[PDB]
Amino acid sequence: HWGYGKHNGPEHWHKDFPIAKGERQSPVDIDTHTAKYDPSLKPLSVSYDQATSLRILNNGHAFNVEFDDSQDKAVLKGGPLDGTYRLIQFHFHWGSLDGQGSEHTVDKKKYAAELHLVHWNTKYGDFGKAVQQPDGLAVLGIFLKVGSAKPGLQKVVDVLDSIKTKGKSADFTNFDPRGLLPESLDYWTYPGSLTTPPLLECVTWIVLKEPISVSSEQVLKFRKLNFNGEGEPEELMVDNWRPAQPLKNRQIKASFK
Ligand SMILES: NS(=O)(=O)/N=C1\NCc2ccccc2N1
Ligand SMILES: [Zn+2]
Repeated sequence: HWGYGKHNGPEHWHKDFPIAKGERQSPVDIDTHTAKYDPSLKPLSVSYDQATSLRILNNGHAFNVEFDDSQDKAVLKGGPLDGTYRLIQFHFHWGSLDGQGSEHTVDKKKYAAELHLVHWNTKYGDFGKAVQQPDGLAVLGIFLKVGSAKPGLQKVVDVLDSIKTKGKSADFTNFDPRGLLPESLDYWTYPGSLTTPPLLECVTWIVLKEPISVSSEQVLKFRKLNFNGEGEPEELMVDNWRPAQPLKNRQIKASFK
């Protein structure tokens, strides 16, 4: 099955998922000089005050923090979006070394990690129906650089020891995702895809310009997770990122001058 190794990684995915070579694949390099300010773009509305986290899961590719998405509890609106998108989960991609790990790049620069907050368009009723639609999903992407610790990340870091291997999960209620955001909501946006199989072309990407800083100790704990299941040979969960894909017939828009 698919993964991030030499024998099952991003260069192999197209054999099972031919859309891997499609017209709106993600991630992409964000060329900051070619991206154009769009004054028609609205401010992003990130409404996470009533978010209800459920659980954290090691799925063998990353770890996901899952949320209750049965009502409009944590939603994303505005910006390039029409209507309302409900938060279903977040996860990260990260590297084996601080100089790599992000999926999007900015003028070819790679960050140490990238946070993805995944949301689905409520007009389609459920996530499964949303991923059959060209405007089904909105993913808020946030870069991580290594510097001072991010206090709102520490609760995530301190539970990772309990989900070391694939298939393990733990209760993760009462987590506030507002603690993962930077100060500014300035962003770039473009139409793209899921960055993991099945690579579906359903996503409005919203990538924040301002990174968050996390400490070396925080990102080191990410790197102690395992891709494998319990009792199997240990393979550290590192370098779980897809590289930038061809931009093709797309334009990246900026919310800021
Ligand atoms: N890295 S990503 O673009 O959020 N990719 C994702 N997100 C959410 C998801 C749910 C189910 C199956 C695959 C994926 N892939
Ligand atoms: Zn992701």
